[PDB]
Amino acid sequence: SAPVVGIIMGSQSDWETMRHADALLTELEIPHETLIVSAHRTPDRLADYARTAAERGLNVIIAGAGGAANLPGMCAAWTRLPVLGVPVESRALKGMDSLLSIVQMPGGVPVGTLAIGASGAKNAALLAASILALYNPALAARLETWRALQTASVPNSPI
Amino acid sequence: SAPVVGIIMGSQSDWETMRHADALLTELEIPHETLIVSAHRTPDRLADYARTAAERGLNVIIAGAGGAANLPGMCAAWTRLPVLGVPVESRALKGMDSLLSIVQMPGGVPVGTLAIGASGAKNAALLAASILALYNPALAARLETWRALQTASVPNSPITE
Amino acid sequence: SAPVVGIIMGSQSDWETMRHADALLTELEIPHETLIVSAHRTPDRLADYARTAAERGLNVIIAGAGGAANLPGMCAAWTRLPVLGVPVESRALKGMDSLLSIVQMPGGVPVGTLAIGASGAKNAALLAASILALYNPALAARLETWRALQTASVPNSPI
Amino acid sequence: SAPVVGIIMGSQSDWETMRHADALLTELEIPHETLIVSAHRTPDRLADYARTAAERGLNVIIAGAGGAANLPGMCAAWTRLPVLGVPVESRALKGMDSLLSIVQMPGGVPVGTLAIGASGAKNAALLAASILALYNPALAARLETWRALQTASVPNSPITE
Amino acid sequence: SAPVVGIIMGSQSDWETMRHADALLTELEIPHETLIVSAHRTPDRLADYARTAAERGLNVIIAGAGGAANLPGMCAAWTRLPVLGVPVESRALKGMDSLLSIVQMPGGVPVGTLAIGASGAKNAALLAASILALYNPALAARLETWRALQTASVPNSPI
Amino acid sequence: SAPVVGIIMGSQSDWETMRHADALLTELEIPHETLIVSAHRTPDRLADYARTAAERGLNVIIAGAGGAANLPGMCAAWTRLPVLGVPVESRALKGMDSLLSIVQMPGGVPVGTLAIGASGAKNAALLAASILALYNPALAARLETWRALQTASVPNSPITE
Amino acid sequence: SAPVVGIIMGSQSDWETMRHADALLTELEIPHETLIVSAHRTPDRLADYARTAAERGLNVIIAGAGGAANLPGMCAAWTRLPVLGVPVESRALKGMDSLLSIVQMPGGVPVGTLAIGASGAKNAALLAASILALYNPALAARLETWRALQTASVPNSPI
Amino acid sequence: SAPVVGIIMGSQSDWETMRHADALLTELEIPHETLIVSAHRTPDRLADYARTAAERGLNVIIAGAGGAANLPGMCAAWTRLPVLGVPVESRALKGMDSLLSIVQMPGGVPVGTLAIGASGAKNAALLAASILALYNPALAARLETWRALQTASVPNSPITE
Repeated sequence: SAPVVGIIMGSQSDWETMRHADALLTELEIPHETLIVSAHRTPDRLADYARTAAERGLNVIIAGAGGAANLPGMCAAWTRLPVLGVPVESRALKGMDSLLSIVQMPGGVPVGTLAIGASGAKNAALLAASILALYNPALAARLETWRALQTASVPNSPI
Repeated sequence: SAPVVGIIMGSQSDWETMRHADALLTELEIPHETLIVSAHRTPDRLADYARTAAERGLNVIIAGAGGAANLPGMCAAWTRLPVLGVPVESRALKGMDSLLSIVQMPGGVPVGTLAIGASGAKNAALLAASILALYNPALAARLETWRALQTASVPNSPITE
Repeated sequence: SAPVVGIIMGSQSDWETMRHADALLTELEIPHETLIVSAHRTPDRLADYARTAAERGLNVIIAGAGGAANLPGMCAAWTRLPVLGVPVESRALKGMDSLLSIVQMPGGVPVGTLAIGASGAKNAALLAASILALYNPALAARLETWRALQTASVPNSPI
Repeated sequence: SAPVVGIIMGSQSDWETMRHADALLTELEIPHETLIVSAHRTPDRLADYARTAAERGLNVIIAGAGGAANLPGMCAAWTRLPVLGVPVESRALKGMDSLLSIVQMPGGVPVGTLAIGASGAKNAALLAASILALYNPALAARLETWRALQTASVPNSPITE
Repeated sequence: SAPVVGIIMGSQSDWETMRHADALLTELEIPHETLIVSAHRTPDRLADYARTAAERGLNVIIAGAGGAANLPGMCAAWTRLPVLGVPVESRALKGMDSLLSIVQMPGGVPVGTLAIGASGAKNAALLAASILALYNPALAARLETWRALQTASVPNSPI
Repeated sequence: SAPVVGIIMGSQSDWETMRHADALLTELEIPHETLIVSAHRTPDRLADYARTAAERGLNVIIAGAGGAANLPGMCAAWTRLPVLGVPVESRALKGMDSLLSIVQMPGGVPVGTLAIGASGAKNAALLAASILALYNPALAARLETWRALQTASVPNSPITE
Repeated sequence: SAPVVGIIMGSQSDWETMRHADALLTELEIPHETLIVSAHRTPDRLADYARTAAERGLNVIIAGAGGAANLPGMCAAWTRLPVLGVPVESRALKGMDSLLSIVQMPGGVPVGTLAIGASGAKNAALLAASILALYNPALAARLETWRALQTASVPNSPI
Repeated sequence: SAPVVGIIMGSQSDWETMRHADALLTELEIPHETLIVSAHRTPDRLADYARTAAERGLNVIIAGAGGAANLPGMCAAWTRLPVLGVPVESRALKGMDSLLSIVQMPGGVPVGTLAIGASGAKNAALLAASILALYNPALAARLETWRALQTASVPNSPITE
């Protein structure tokens, strides 16, 4: 029941994208928390969140933000837990700024980066699941079923 | 000492970059294997490697690739394990083609992508360690000590010559 | 009657683009098959499709996909037949990711790449036709007529 | 030994890149011609070369070009034969201008485009071979052997020094 | 009455952009012709047009095209007259492909390139006018008036 | 001689670029401090540095950073003082990743960004000086003289060899 | 009552973006002027504006423009005052041209650059405020309140 | 021998690129002047240079600039003469910043832009010549001969070593 994955985002405007990560974790029945934590507007909230994540039982953190998307990187700076980053599509640069601001982390503090947008949000959740599956047999089976259904469901020809 | 992490790359030319992932895993005492698997030249080798990764005991796969960097993505298509991708810098486009070809995976098949080049390789190994640390207390302690040391080793001022 | 060209695409979402390749081949009366084969979601389906293409009588394969568009490249990895790639326009990066993921193939395994989007889908079909025309006199004549009509139909002044 | 493939480039500076296409065609025993045709400096030469390519027996044209890489596209405008384009790396933009100027052909006039640089030149020749192999059993066998050898020659592990 | 400026474009789809060049030349009363000439679809039409431009009395050629926009460059290849290029905004790459395909002309054959889109079409016409003004006193005066009105008309504060 | 400007950078490797900011401030007789603060390796050091900047007497902060250049932005999140950011050129992407990661701050937390590299560092210092000049007549005069000299020092023609 | 900040923009079309800078300064009660000054269409107006800015009592200039956005740079060329630049989002290149045309100022003449678009306009105003706050205690307090409210107002979870 | 073309650049560092424009004008016997005018460091010098260009007899202005390449555009704002812009390659962004900062002029103030670097400088001079050739028969003949020679000088095949 206690969250094992924390989904954080820079603002309400990132929800349209991050809701896909939330839906996926719920689909696979992975207990999680979904919050808004801004590295730029609420820096101390982020420091505390990231600093205490492990103690609180979190195993993986999924962070999404757009523009100068420093959220994933700063979260990883305070936690030893794996941090996965989702580049949110920005209005002008279509997430290219978001992507580079997240993936180009200097050696020493990693952030596993996913694709720009909804696909990336969904994949961060799936990646977090594949991580949890390493030590949770039941979930591992559900993840296998999920991947198997994805594969079997692809049509043979277009409509 | 059975490998729990698998480092794969498309060619010998990728080693200059991927060696940083290898070095870090060894530093943290993480048993691993290092191989060359070409998505384009040895597709069936990749298929077999990826399909059996889990049954062979691997927990995380770190794949490096340049240009139409397909290795990480194709590996993830066959394994349920988490796959981390390292974009190898390319001659003309400086790794931008490698980066986009790896990170832009469609929803459903993830690849945790790291920075272009050496930094990315080192971080892929660090990310892999943080994943394994979740269920390995001894490793978790070693990683904690490693992160703590990194922070304490940062100088307070530059050597202004 | 047996297909000599195979048109494959990563998903239904690529159809809006790949239908242009289908229409062109039909226009020139080139027998072909149009299927959905995902390198990421249905890897074994792709391996089998590409591996057996030649045996089945296919002469050219046209593959379209977007984002990390590895479909054309992986298809070429398993077949000796010429593979033509169509970069599908992606939501965020407008097909720049699709283009680079397809054209930047390392030496040893080629993929003839066409333009991003519908133009590219149409041109892949035309290129496949120009290839088949080398050993099919009847088709060669129809292709000549097609190119001649294209040229003669261009207006002299804008409306 | 009449040429069945024509390799053309805009200038001598392109040879460093296009020589890889030449080498591969020769390796596979594919009769071909190699010439310099400037779309911008010798437009009429290009017009004549492209118009008569088919009647001269050519089956495939491989054109290399840099910067406002117009050669492949203009050649295709005049010939019904399949034209393959090789983006030659440029000084400032590293071939991105060459790539976009070649691959972005409007619907109706195709140019099968390969990777920027040497890899693209080699692949243009390989693609040309796969095209000719469709109606040349002997060549098809040589290409099959070449691909098979490439796959078998990939090492299983890197020389970790 | 005889045209001194020729406006050519790759296709009807470029008209929405090139009409701005036409309107400007008409505004300044510069006799001109507006045609569709495709370097890819009507290469011989282009060769003849460019080759005979000077003989026909043309002083400047304004060429617009999108994508692999080779039109301006190829026109300049056949004429000694100044050729001005207008990069038409493409669907996917927003004219970045059009711009690079036009401006990056190798030394030896120039093309004066203007901005992507309508602004570029308008400026090609203005540039062509500034060229003609060097030997046409009446036009030079009208161009001076045009530039003076542009400058004087800019509001002092936004509405 | 208490510092009124603080120059911070993520690592020693940034010094080659940031030294230009230091040199200019000294040239204009602007008391300042120069330190290394890593946003990613020493997050708490940055938090403390930024929070107390104003109470310590600092008026302007100049932060340099490369790659996922987070330093300028994170510093601004904690201080009410104006923060100027210098994008440090990166190996692969030539500072484009540094630039976008710094300039694209969301509304609400500003970072006055300068050009990539040495020019940006020099200009960050010049911008800082123009800010301080607003309430320091002596400095305003020195800056005026500096700008005037720059303009008067431009040659009228190139040394055409 | 006399303006201490001058907001200038290349044209009326930049107002949709620059109005955000105007609103912010008004919110913090910072006396300012909002004008249209084009570096390309009204160069002498710009020279005079920038040249006399300091004499007129202005402390900071916020300049916004799109495309070949040389406005901030040229304004800084004539004034010793700090100039902040706002890259306006352009139609084709989404402000990438605007951004590079402003931020890449050679050493010797600075322009503090903000993000592309509305965010950048808002931040230029906030940056200008943080500058004025250094010598205006009352404003400094209002700026502290503004930043504090921004931070406290961020929701804890998405709706 | 009064100048009819004016070549201006922002600094001595631009000369390496702009010298190609100078050389070509001289080759074609086109009287011209070559000066350094900084848009950012000597704004009033530029204002005066541009305003009086026409009255001084100049017919075409060729301006080179790098980075926030403002020179060509600002010059055009003050002169009714046609202005040609040469993007000078920049260190980090390889002239892309120079290119966009010059070519993207808003409707109403044109700048005929050439390629990034040396090729652009040479072509700016060639374009200037083609403009002057419209009302100078002698020059028109020299340009015709120059173009004809260029075409005739292109080799038919590469030196395949």
